[PDB]
Amino acid sequence: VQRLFQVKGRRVVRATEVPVSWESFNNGDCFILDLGNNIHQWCGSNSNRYERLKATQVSKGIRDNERSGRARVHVSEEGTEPEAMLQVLGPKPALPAGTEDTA
Repeated sequence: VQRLFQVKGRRVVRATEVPVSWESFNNGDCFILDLGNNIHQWCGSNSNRYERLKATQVSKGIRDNERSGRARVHVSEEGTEPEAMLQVLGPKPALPAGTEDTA
């Protein structure tokens, strides 16, 4: 499996599937790169607490509800991306700031 979710919001946080590419990322939200047996929860330096919380819920939700607990969740952030993420997405470009969330 190879899926990528954008976890964005303030008033209401939503997790939505986006193209599996670094071009979907930004430094203002959280992202979940689902690789099947491994799930990568990445949060931008400017992400908010609501997004980080929802990112944990979605990552653990995939792990427990979709994989029956047979997956490992890896938490990272800007600068600490694991090579497993880079092996799938390629080298990381400079990321845009991200769009302000709806308050």
